[PDB]
Amino acid sequence: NRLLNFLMKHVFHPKRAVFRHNLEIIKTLVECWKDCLSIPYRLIFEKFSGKDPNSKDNSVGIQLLGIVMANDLPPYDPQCGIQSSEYFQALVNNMSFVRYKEVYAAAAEVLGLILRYVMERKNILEESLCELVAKQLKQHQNTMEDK
Repeated sequence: NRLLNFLMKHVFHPKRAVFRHNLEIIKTLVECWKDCLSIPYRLIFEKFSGKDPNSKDNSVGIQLLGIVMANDLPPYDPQCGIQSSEYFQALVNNMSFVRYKEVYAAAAEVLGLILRYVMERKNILEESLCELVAKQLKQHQNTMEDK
């Protein structure tokens, strides 16, 4: 657990190849561990909860959530981190950060992954975030048809 939380803290490293290397190490770690779960939240929230959308600074958290979702494990927030209705609101609000193509399309895809898992795992919260992303999209059909 201490290794996983430290290594998931130290990720960024401004060059691209070392970033892809570190993401491969973290992905392979949670791929092979699976049993001492200790999947750490609230630092991912600290990663993608940024304002001022002239900054490619929320890529790390959405990519880490896509890492943890592409395997398995649910992103259950209101058990040890913070309340879910603000967490998902932070995610769907970063979906509107339409300046850099690395953040909003990625957030849209990982939102699709979230919805696809939470539909089949039948717990009744999928209608709220489905309505929230639909609210973002209905905001988006009038103003910018491309995006």
